[PDB]
Amino acid sequence: RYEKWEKIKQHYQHWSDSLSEEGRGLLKKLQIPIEPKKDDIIHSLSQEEKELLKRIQIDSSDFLSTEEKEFLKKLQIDILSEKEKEFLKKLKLDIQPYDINQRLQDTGGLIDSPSINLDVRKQYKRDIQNIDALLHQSIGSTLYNKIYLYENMNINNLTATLGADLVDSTDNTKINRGIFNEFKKNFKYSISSNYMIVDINERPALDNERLKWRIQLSPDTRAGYLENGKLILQRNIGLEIKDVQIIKQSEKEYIRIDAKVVPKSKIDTKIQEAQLNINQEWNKALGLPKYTKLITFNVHNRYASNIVESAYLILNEWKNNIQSDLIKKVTNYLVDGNGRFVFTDITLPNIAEQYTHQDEIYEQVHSKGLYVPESRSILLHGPSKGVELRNDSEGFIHEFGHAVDDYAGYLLDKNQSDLVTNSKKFIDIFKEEGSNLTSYGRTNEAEFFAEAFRLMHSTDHAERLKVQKNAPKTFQFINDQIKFIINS
Ligand SMILES: [Zn+2]
Repeated sequence: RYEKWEKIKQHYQHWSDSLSEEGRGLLKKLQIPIEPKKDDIIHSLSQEEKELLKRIQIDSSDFLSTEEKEFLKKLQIDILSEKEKEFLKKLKLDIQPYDINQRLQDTGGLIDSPSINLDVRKQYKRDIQNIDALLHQSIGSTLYNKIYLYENMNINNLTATLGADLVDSTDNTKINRGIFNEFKKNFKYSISSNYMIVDINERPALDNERLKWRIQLSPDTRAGYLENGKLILQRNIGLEIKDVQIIKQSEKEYIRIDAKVVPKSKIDTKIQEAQLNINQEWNKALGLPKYTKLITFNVHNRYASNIVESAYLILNEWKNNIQSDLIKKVTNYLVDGNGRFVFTDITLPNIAEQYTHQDEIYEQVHSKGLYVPESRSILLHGPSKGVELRNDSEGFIHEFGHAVDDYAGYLLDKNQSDLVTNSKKFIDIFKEEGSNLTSYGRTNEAEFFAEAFRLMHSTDHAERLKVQKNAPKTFQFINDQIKFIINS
């Protein structure tokens, strides 16, 4: 336990001793993000703004992250709501901690992405570059194969959908074995785009970490010793999943993920190869040009290979549950406008198909999926879970729902290009039936249309018919639009 710790510490002793006080300080900033002083913020608001705060329906919002909704309610006592909505969007940017590792993960390493304030984006960049320069020493071709490094990870870091049910509610010290097989089904490779911080000695799991990574470095892998038995690894490395098993540790159940370090490029190629292949296959199915670029894989993080394989099922479910003609027509419209199906594990404000059309950061959105009319693209973010969605496949259909809206209004006026949900016919339909479907459907016309579209294509046919009953005017309006599109 302490031998191999001592052997690593020595190997890195010259390196450690050589650390500037400024560099030693940087590695601390990295491990411990600089949270916002709760006081430092409230002393920025105006007297008018203070009012709107202490009395807004906070703990139950649309965009309010759990870490955000808590940190925020932590301030309402230092003293929905639609004009508090545009207020919140702005306030959400001024309270994010300064968390380098998070910045790398959100952006997939594309730190230049215009998704935060320029001067803060530059700070991150200065720090990330400094750390790269700090981490110059390989593990060396002697230690790499005689030691194991360990990481404990929360399952929700990799897929929030499948992590909600990875533990039996039956028995919470055992793992549901079905969800295991499809977690491990297509888990072949991984990508760290930030700095992995790993233990020299396997550490006992804490509250919600049921994944116990056991990792084997390569001779070239660059790393640095951190006090108390840890290593910090250079970012941008690839991991080949070598064995995913269920092990037992002190009469609870865990997942052993065995991984080897390999060049990020080896995986990037694999992803590139896959992205080619899936366009090949779906260009044929849609009768689009052999070489058309419709599907994009934007993949940079730890459940890499699954994002890829997931996209195949999502696209299969799309073809199974939606008339062939509706699909072919609408996709041809998206490609007519250089559109994209984008499957990704970086957050959505860091997807170019979104950020180049929304300059203001306070109006950039992250969530399970998105449609961007200005770039005619569907963005689907693998790792998270949308509220009220069974699987990632359903969320897609919701977004295609948005593109169906798009084509329908283009076809009303090729000149006055607009959304059908902005035609007064559907606007009126919404004020009646707008509250009869999903709770989220009540948000606005467009979303109501999308959710209705979604439900109207469930594999659960009870749900399909519940739309005809509770919102028959919405139902007919949609199927109309469909019939409309199929006729060129
Ligand atoms: Zn939507």
